[PDB]
Amino acid sequence: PGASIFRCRQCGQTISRRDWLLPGDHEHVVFNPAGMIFRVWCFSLAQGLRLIGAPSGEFSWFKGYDWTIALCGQCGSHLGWHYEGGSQPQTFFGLIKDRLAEGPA
Ligand SMILES: O=C1CC[C@]2(CC(c3ccccc3Cl)=NO2)C(=O)N1
Ligand code: NA
Ligand SMILES: [Zn+2]
Repeated sequence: PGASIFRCRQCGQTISRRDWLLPGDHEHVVFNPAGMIFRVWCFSLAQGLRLIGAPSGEFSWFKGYDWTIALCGQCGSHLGWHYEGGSQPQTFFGLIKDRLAEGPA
């Protein structure tokens, strides 16, 4: 379509694909302890990120998963989190939908 690739909204960095969305919903609405609301889309796969630090289970929105902050590898924009250490699946990405731009391949 014109809606197959997700890029960083701020710089255009290639991040993910609609094909790589992971449900039983791809969309999750969550709050951090600073009360910031995020509309998170779960992806099986993403690229062009920089994962910062080591995983933490603190305040994890997803039972059994530890998170690392995922920046845009290009521009440093906070795009979401990489989740690991869980089961079925072991890992995935939670990306902030409004920080991405959807478009053609
Ligand atoms: O799964 C998640 C990932 C991101 C996180 C954890 C978090 C945080 C962690 C330690 C100290 C202060 C904060 Cl503000 N903020 O957003 C969250 O709430 N849940
Ligand atoms: Na690249
Ligand atoms: Zn960017």
